[PDB]
Amino acid sequence: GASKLRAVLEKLKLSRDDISTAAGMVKGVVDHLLLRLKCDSAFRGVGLLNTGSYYEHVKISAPNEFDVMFKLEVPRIQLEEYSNTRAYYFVKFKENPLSQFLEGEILSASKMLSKFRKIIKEEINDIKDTDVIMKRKRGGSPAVTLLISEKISVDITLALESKSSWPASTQEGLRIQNWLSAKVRKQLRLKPFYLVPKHFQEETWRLSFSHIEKEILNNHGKSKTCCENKEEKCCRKDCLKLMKYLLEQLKERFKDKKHLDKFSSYHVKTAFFHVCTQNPQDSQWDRKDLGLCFDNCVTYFLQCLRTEKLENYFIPEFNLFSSNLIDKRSKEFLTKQIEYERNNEFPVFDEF
Ligand SMILES: Cn1cc(-c2cccc(CNC(=O)c3cc(Br)ccc3O)c2)cn1
Ligand SMILES: [Zn+2]
Repeated sequence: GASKLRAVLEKLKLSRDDISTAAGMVKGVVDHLLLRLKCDSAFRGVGLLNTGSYYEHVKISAPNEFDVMFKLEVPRIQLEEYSNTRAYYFVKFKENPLSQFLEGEILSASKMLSKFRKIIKEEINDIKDTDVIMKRKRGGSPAVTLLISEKISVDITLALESKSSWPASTQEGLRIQNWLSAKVRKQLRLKPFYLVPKHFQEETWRLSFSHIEKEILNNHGKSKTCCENKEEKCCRKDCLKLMKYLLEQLKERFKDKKHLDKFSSYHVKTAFFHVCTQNPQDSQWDRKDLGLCFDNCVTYFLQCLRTEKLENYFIPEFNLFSSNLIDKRSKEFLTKQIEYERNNEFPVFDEF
């Protein structure tokens, strides 16, 4: 019962891997921004999260949409959790580079994005290469969106980097011990964490774990040799892709109505990792069973909607589906749309 899903996955692979000029234009724009931000007072230590990560695609069906993160190290941060939210923080700290954005003791996000935008917006017109336009949008995080020629779109996010221990709200998160092992959990928690602005009180930051995500997905098996042959070839990644593509196509289909705007691939990745924890054996992700495995994910995700519970994978107490974050009517609307796709072997896939 995998025939149609395979074809979808094959189609999606061929537009990933198709020779494109997009990545090359993105790199020239980002490198110019970085060299101009580096010789500025507040952004001296700015750098790319990964080198060779100019081509990060949040939208797995939109290959001209890139999402790039610019990191910045903040030594000796003092975090203060906002209003018991477990996940949103004030940043405090004595003539650090970021002192020009203080508000008493508290790091201002909107001020830092103000100058970040203005610095970039200044270097954008200084670009003599190609057609680069930026655009003020109310999202605000993804902060600065650039458009390169017509099709290519780049979202640039600014993150603070901390090489200290992860904040306490994550202590019981990342419950990978029965799947990736307790020792990998240690190694991962020894990596730095990142803060991005919220998009409430205005100057809060939340944690970003996109780098931990990338790391799990590139080494995702209980078996160390998972996906290194076709001997133990598994379908975890393919299931994540179909979850992502399912929500994207639904968001696209119902973009006129307003009900799916609060959902993102972040809700889908989060539910997916919970199912990995629930099903830690590679045998439970055999590629022969692509159709069943996908169904597990779809089923679990729909359970989350109906109960209004989807705990953050890194922060156990933070409920992404709390009605204060996404109300009952929206979750009930997504629920019924997916139940319909599923009960009809997903017609949103045979259409592009
Ligand atoms: C798009 N969007 C995200 C948040 C958000 C809010 C509050 C706290 C967090 C913590 N991050 C994660 O759970 C996370 C999980 C995975 Br899988 C990969 C990366 C991640 O950053 C995120 C809000 N909108
Ligand atoms: Zn695998």
